[PDB]
Amino acid sequence: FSFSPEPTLEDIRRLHAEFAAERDWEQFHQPRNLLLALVGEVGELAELFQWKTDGPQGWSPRERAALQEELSDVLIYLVALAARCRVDLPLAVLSKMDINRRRYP
Amino acid sequence: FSFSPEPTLEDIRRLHAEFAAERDWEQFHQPRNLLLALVGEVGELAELFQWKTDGPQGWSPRERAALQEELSDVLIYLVALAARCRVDLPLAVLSKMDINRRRY
Amino acid sequence: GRFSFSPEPTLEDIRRLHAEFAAERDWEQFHQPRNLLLALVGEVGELAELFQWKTDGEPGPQGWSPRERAALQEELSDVLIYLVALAARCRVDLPLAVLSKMDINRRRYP
Amino acid sequence: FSFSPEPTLEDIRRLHAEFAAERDWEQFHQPRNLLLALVGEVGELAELFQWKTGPQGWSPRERAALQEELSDVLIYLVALAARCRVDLPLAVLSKMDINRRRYP
Ligand SMILES: CC(C)[C@]12O[C@H]1[C@@H]1O[C@]13[C@]1(O[C@H]1C[C@H]1C4=C(CC[C@@]13C)C(=O)OC4)[C@@H]2O
Ligand SMILES: CC(C)[C@]12O[C@H]1[C@@H]1O[C@]13[C@]1(O[C@H]1C[C@H]1C4=C(CC[C@@]13C)C(=O)OC4)[C@@H]2O
Ligand SMILES: CC(C)[C@]12O[C@H]1[C@@H]1O[C@]13[C@]1(O[C@H]1C[C@H]1C4=C(CC[C@@]13C)C(=O)OC4)[C@@H]2O
Ligand SMILES: CC(C)[C@]12O[C@H]1[C@@H]1O[C@]13[C@]1(O[C@H]1C[C@H]1C4=C(CC[C@@]13C)C(=O)OC4)[C@@H]2O
Ligand SMILES: [Mg+2]
Ligand SMILES: [Mg+2]
Ligand SMILES: [Mg+2]
Ligand SMILES: [Mg+2]
Repeated sequence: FSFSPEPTLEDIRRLHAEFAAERDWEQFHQPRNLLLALVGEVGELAELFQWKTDGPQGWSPRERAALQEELSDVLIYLVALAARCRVDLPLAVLSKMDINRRRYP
Repeated sequence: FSFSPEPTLEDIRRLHAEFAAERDWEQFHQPRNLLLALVGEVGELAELFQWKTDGPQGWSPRERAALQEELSDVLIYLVALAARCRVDLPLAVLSKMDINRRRY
Repeated sequence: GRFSFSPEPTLEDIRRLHAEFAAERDWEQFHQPRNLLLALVGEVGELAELFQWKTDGEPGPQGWSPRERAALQEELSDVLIYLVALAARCRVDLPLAVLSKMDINRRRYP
Repeated sequence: FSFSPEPTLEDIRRLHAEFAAERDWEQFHQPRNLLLALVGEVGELAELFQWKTGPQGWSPRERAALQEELSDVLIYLVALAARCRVDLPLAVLSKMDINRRRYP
């Protein structure tokens, strides 16, 4: 299994910044607003799993549709938040992976 | 302001699965474990912000170090979760954005 | 006078009420700890959705719209119900655990 | 299994309000501050469970952590309800009525 090669994280940051700036929403995207929107989307992701004990690759296409959306909503707000904080998220993830290799040899 | 072009979401998925297999951690990466690890990291992000009543850009280097690392972990667990579910996260994001444009 | 909670239901009352609600529907079989935990997370997220675009500033939640206030009451209530259920399902005596946490907090912040 | 009869929710609110007043902390207890701190405590609870594909069979130290994090979540939920002037025990009764109509 693997992801498609695109959109990348930068693609996602650009599409969302453009989406938001065309609608004059950037004035609502203070960090703590985006962090709570993230929390709320993580909450909608959790509602999909809450009555489903470990035993999603076998869910129906329809309930995998709801899962794709909620995973996407989390990612979009996470990218918005990181960008609002001037954090280069793909490089931060390489720095974190490097730390993890050294901590767990 | 922008992000660097690499690693990609698929880059991240790969690095972390190899990292996890090499340590026989796959066995702990059932969907709901990864969902709850994601929740734990979002909480660590909230603890950074909880008493910042009403600017990350001009935060101290230690706080910016904490922010970068927690945002990274959220993204890693999110990618790993989506892979464990066999969801193509980049295309799903693109579908969602269309939904978002149709809704607004 | 100054603001107060009502005296009932207590935490034990809520545990009983919720257990009866589940028993009436045959739902206890779905109330494994990790199920209730993720249910709590979903409700915490619905609470966050009420506040996400609302910057802090008096008057605050007390000056919200009637339906916004109703949604706040229902969301705070939902978090509490699943917390009680989770604690009960883990065999945690929540009222006494609170007393014990308040002593921990007094030592940490003398 | 049952809960002890005390402290009630009103007891918890008073104890925490006096604890906060004594330390001059009520100035930091804006609603979104308390909400984010609640989110943080929920994350710590998530962490006790994340790698656990039963709580009663957990070690005494893990059960101690579980008691403490459940209690933290409850104190911040209480603090937030009060800061919002929500009579939390009565709201619960209304909520149970709502649930009975949603699920006849
Ligand atoms: C005032 C109230 C009726 C209100 O809820 C708020 C917010 O102002 C928004 C809202 O319109 C909705 C759509 C929101 C949206 C944002 C940014 C902010 C929102 C614009 C985002 O990130 O995605 C969705 C509505 O007017
Ligand atoms: C199968 C799927 C569409 C499903 O979602 C699940 C769960 O099985 C439930 C569900 O009916 C809904 C409502 C749920 C409910 C419970 C416990 C379990 C639920 C019964 C609870 O705690 O409050 C609400 C539906 O069948
Ligand atoms: C058994 C207990 C002491 C235990 O907590 C568990 C889990 O087994 C882990 C743990 O070792 C820690 C590190 C964990 C790690 C994971 C995946 C699973 C963990 C391996 C991950 O992706 O992030 C880091 C520890 O032994
Ligand atoms: C400035 C920073 C290092 C700072 O973190 C903030 C907050 O001001 C607090 C803090 O001191 C810690 C303890 C905090 C506390 C509160 C209320 C607010 C806190 C007082 C609460 O509810 O429980 C714990 C520190 O100065
Ligand atoms: Mg959503
Ligand atoms: Mg972390
Ligand atoms: Mg609800
Ligand atoms: Mg804690």
